Amino acid sequence: SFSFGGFTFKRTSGSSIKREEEVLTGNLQTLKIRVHEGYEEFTMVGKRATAILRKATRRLVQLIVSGKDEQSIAEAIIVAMVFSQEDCMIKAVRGDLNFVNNQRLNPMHQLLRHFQKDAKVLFQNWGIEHIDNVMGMVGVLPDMTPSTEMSMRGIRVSKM
Amino acid sequence: SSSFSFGGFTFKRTSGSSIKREEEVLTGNLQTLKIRVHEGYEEFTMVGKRATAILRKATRRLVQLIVSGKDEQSIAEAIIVAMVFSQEDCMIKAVRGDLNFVNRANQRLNPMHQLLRHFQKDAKVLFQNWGIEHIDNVMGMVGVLPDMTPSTEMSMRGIRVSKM
Amino acid sequence: ISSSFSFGGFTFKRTSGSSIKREEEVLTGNLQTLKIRVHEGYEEFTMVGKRATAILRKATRRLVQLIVSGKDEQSIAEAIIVAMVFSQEDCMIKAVRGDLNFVNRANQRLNPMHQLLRHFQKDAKVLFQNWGIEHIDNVMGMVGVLPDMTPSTEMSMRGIRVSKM
Amino acid sequence: SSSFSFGGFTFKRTSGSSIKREEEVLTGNLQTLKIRVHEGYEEFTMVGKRATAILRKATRRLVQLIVSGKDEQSIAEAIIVAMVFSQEDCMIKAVRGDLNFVANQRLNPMHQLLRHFQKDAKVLFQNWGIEHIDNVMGMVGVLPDMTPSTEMSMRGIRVSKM
Amino acid sequence: SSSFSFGGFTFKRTSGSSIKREEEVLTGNLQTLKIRVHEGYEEFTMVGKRATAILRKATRRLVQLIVSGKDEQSIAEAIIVAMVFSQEDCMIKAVRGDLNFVNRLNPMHQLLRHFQKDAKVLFQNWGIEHIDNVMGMVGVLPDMTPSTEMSMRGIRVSKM
Ligand SMILES: CN1CN([C@@H]2O[C@H](COP(=O)(O)OP(=O)(O)OP(=O)(O)O)[C@@H](O)[C@H]2O)c2nc(N)[nH]c(=O)c21
Ligand SMILES: CN1CN([C@@H]2O[C@H](COP(=O)(O)OP(=O)(O)OP(=O)(O)O)[C@@H](O)[C@H]2O)c2nc(N)[nH]c(=O)c21
Ligand SMILES: CN1CN([C@@H]2O[C@H](COP(=O)(O)OP(=O)(O)OP(=O)(O)O)[C@@H](O)[C@H]2O)c2nc(N)[nH]c(=O)c21
Ligand SMILES: CN1CN([C@@H]2O[C@H](COP(=O)(O)OP(=O)(O)OP(=O)(O)O)[C@@H](O)[C@H]2O)c2nc(N)[nH]c(=O)c21
Ligand SMILES: CN1CN([C@@H]2O[C@H](COP(=O)(O)OP(=O)(O)OP(=O)(O)O)[C@@H](O)[C@H]2O)c2nc(N)[nH]c(=O)c21
Repeated sequence: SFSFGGFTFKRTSGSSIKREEEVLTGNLQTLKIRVHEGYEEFTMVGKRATAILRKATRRLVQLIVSGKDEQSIAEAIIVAMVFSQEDCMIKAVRGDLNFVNNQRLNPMHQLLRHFQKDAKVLFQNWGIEHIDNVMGMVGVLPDMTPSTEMSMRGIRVSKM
Repeated sequence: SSSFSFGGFTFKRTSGSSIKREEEVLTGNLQTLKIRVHEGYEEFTMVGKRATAILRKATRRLVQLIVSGKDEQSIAEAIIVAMVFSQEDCMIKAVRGDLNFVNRANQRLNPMHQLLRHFQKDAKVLFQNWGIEHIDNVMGMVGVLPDMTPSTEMSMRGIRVSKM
Repeated sequence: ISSSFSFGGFTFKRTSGSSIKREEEVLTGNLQTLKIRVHEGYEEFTMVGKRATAILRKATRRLVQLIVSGKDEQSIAEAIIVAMVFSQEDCMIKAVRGDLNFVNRANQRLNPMHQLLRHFQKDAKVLFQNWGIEHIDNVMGMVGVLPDMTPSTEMSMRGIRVSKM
Repeated sequence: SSSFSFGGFTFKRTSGSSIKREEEVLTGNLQTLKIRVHEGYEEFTMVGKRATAILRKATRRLVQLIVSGKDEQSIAEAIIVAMVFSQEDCMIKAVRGDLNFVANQRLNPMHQLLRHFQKDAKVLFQNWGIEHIDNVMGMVGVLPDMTPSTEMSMRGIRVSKM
Repeated sequence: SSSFSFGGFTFKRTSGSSIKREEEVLTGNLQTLKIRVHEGYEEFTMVGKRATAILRKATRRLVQLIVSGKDEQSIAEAIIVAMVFSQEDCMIKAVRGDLNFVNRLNPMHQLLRHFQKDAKVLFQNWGIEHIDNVMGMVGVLPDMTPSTEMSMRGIRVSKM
């Protein structure tokens, strides 16, 4: 149990080792981040959203989100994309990362605030996939619009 | 026929049948409820002390409800009970806050009665978010708005009040 | 061309339309992958069995309409089951409970479509109860039919009618 | 009865009621707006200087609108106000670019939306939805370019000939 | 933008208007096409050598088409052009394989040439509807057989 981007995570399944790694942003900035290695399954519980995150080494496997509005769902998705530590998320940063709280934030909270400010490049470069339509699951598009046919890769919105 | 009691009404099934399946659903406050979802078309009469009704229902869907009652408050009580009984998502999503009702003997009410008592205390969110529809003029019957005002032009989706 | 064939104990004869095929992976109600050849296009068929006959309109993974004429309600139900399976609809595939592992007399797996057919012939309750119900118009010579096979002049399983002729 | 002013029109509620729920929604440019979403069926008359209307509305949905006006501009102004007022998701997704309207006082989200669409209704009108209409005497349909039609109309929108 | 040639047909707009927005669409094969999407209700007459038509269209939607033609192939040619021109998602999803046509054609002419070569996937997947009996007009099936009971969604053939 822990906390990240306004969400309480609880690992329900799996495990990982934490490995320090330098990554490179889409503006060619160098970040030192603690990379988690292994398949994991989390419960995410926020104030206006909840999600099930299944996850591997630098890869989002599946996110199933419920929320009280459009914004809250968009928050969970962003948090989960940052949390996954995926390189296409890291490559989607535009400009330099200079966020402050006058103290300088850590690389993960740096990427989190950047995408919370503008999610558009993140969403529009993540990738679309054809969906199956299993029970109670709808797709969400890069413009936050729902779909029964296409979705952002590994991202589902629960209608349950 | 098979009879049961729910929400102060006797239901007797007059058409159709159903199977049950356990599903996890999420309230408007994002609380998990384990309910037995009934699957299939069914028709019921509902008989209470001050109102009666005919209900058609399908899998988590109120198809149609006609209520006959002594007064508007009894009619509302019947609509509430039918809407909860339908197991509809927009009913479940109309829940505000957590559900923690208990009985005299200190036993946690089951999920369906949890929803029932919640909406028996206050049905504003449920009624206002249920859906409104255009209706045809049919003699002997009227539409009803969320504030329980009769209407010959509009009605809460699938809900009618008998003038007989 | 596939305009004439046997399926589920019924002779199908195409009377309108045409189709193309595309091999597709569908997911059952127990998360089992089935490789089926999906027929794309509007088609109309007569179905002729020993105890029932029907007219079927179908499109891409959709039963458009079915009218069944039969000797008894059990035979009528058999025809409805076959037409629903044949339609390749997602709600039929999602109505599968458990894994499908049917075998013939010689010990081979049946193909996916016969896998689905034998499942629903064993028990069609989930299929019928989850298919969808609709309000019908009064049309003389025809009635609706409920999942429990009771005739109805008011409601019917979606797109399904029973002939009184 | 209940009244307020919005977009230069006096709204008077003639049927129905609503409750409010504060929500956050995303524009067609992913800008977050915090709005109070009104829930429930309501009918209003709208009275302006150059047009009047009857509006039916439900939760984030324009059910139907009939407008009577002195000319095409006045009729359009009423349609724009009714679409923004409805709080429809397709209206919010029609927003192009960021909203920063500003006495120098930054407008609330609803007036943010109103001012944007009073400037440029093209995206709003062209994306709203079109429908085939029945012939009803005393009434016509209206196309996005404000041309009257007896065959098609912007979804739920009619112009009175009275 | 109210008078032009497309697919061998002169289009003349008779009602409505549109705006354009450049967008990225995905083919049934996952090939990205950059197209200028026209937004708004418009009505056109289409005049070719061997067929004429009236077309109502909206944002990426064929509302209705009526075709008058000398024979089955000329009627089919007009239907194909109208369906491509409509910019519908189910036209784009009916594409099989990659598009690489050269005279390198723009996206819309890429789509057109592809469906002029093989309309089978497009016609079979377009959608079928029940129809009303209207004298002077018939339905048409994907195989181009006339029908007085069913038709490809929104498509009619004039008997005048
Ligand atoms: C990506 N993360 C992050 N994380 C946990 O998230 C919590 C808060 O993240 P943080 O504040 O950005 O970093 P920090 O406190 O320095 O810890 P860390 O360096 O391990 O990420 C930490 O307790 C960390 O262990 C994770 N925990 C598990 N189990 N799997 C993961 O993939 C991840
Ligand atoms: C939603 N329900 C509920 N219900 C019946 O309503 C009564 C009260 O519901 P309950 O408090 O959930 O009791 P329980 O026995 O746990 O419910 P169930 O039968 O669904 O398992 C019971 O007699 C139950 O059988 C129903 N009966 C029919 N025929 N169709 C239905 O959709 C439903
Ligand atoms: C779903 N089907 C099945 N089918 C035909 O039904 C017959 C028996 O079905 P099958 O043995 O389960 O399928 P099979 O022979 O493996 O292959 P296929 O479905 O690709 O034709 C075959 O001749 C097949 O062509 C069909 N024929 C037409 N015309 N339209 C259809 O939708 C379908
Ligand atoms: C969408 N609206 C807006 N609205 C009312 O229209 C007026 C102008 O809206 P506004 O500028 O957003 O003011 P505000 O007080 O923030 O709106 P609200 O009361 O929704 O929080 C206010 O009196 C507001 O109460 C409404 N009144 C009713 N009855 N039904 C509605 O759907 C709506
Ligand atoms: C889909 N189209 C296409 N089109 C016009 O059709 C003609 C041929 O289109 P084209 O060969 O794809 O070239 P192009 O200029 O790239 O088309 P566009 O306008 O989409 O950018 C052009 O003059 C174009 O403006 C249209 N004109 C109107 N009025 N409405 C429409 O929906 C469409």
